[PDB]
Amino acid sequence: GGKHVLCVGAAVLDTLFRVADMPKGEGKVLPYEVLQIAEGMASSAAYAVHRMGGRASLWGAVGDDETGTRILRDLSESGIDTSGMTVAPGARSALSTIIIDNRGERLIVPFYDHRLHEKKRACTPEDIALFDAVLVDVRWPELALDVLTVARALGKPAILDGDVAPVETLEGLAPAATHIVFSEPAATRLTGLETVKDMLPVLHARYPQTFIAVTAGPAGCWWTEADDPTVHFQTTMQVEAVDTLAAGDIFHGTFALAMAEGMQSRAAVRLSSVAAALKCTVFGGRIGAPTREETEEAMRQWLERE
Amino acid sequence: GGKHVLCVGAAVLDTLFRVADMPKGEGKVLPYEVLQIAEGMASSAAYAVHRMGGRASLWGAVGDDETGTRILRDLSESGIDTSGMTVAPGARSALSTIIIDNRGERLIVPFYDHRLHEKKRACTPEDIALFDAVLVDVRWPELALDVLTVARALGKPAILDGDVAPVETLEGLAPAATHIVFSEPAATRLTGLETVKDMLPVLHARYPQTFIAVTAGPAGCWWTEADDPTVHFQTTMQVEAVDTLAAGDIFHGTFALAMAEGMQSRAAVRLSSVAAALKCTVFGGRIGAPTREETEEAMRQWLERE
Ligand SMILES: [Cl-]
Repeated sequence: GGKHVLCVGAAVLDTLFRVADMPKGEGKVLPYEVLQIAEGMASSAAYAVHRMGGRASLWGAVGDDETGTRILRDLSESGIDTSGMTVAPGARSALSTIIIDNRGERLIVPFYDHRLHEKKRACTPEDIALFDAVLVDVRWPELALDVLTVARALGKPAILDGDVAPVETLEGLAPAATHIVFSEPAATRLTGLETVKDMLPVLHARYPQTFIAVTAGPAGCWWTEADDPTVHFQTTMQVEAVDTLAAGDIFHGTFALAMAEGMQSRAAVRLSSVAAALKCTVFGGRIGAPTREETEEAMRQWLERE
Repeated sequence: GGKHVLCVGAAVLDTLFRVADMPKGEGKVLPYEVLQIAEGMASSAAYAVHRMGGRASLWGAVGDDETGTRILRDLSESGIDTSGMTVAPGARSALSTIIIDNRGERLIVPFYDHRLHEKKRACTPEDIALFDAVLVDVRWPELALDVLTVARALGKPAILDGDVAPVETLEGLAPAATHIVFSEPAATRLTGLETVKDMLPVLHARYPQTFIAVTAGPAGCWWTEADDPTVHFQTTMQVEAVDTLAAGDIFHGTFALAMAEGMQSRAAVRLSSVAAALKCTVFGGRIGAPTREETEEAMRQWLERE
């Protein structure tokens, strides 16, 4: 069972090369560990939904190529329903190299073909009525807009992962959502302010009927509820940040599932925070996404810390 | 038709990311062109044999994985007989990221699983008698040793691509070959001398019954014939070096084919040099390997330069 969450957006073949020292120019660096993993904001959020006890579907695009075949196979073997994914004929599938040093710092070299997302993908109310919530990233904005709109019309949580994108893109999607979780950099760009707590008053005023959260990694999460300007704050669990790649995605997927489950806001922010924290302690992007059980137990112990 | 050359060694899925500026630390660099190409020293040499009008077979290892499937498919679609390639069960196939800036300089992040080459691959005189020459790289030394030995026993050119490797490896393979083409760095390591022309006297004395060449890229090629210490030199064609990746491989494959064809040494060094030069003017590793016709015409014009 479990609630069913539709995730919409990125599906990318990452190759993660774990090195001691970050390269600083031409030459050669020998990796000591290499992982190829299909991930991306929506895909990792979908994986988190699955890991956290929900059912996950993903709408996203690959090309009709070998990288695409591999993305589809990995994602469905990882517990995600890929049956509604788009194969964009003549597009090349997204892939990235990420070089992760022994500080957990990253160098990313991403390949992205815009042709992936140039064709209209169908989004009917009958399609969406099958889901309990929807979560969309900034990667496929014209589909994301439609999914948010239809979901909200149907009375469903319509959640925007408001990560870095052109301001235009963020401003286009934000008005369609019932819930937005911005990353600190996205919120910074949108508000032009520096400190996260100062961004919530402005973001609430702009979208006063919307749930708005801004995540700040180890610094916690600030949010405002629909129709109320009170700013709430929730600290996160402190862990050793081995690999923060996909942390926000694990957060978003957990949060989207918590909404589909009807969870109170602070409970949902806590669960998402702990899940993200757990994932940060394991090298490999989304691969550290914890089970629901692991998150619940961690959270229990954390809530009793001294 | 065409002579048939066996190439033995590396088979690697390269992803080549073409960037303006070489990254210098963590962050992100956006590529403007991305090419995925199966190559590696032996594989590219094999491709050059094909492009230059010969028939090429490759013995090399991949894992039973998706990267392996892709390597095999690319190489056979590129005109190479892959029917004798080894699928090493439980090994992971080799892949690399190469970031190539607008100076044509490179940063390489190679993944290699030694398990690829831990099992014995058969090498019978009946297998080898089907080839007109053999060319081996330093990547699979125990197979390379056998292929060189059997080929030479059969009266065939037995050519060593003497590129960078442990000195032990180079010293183990060199005595089995009828012809060795060392890269400047390999010859430097083996002799401990600095200037290429000074390396030929020592390398001839060590292997006096062997054809020995040392390539120096745009600086040309020095060599000694079997049984004679006279050092010969051949300048190369000056080109704009857009991408020198695989240049030496194109050289070796052409040279191996020239030997299978019974070509005189200077003619063979010239043809290999021009072929390598041509390949350097095109971005993308081995993808610039010229046709036999393109090389012959270029060489004709170059030999009439003023
Ligand atoms: Cl692949």
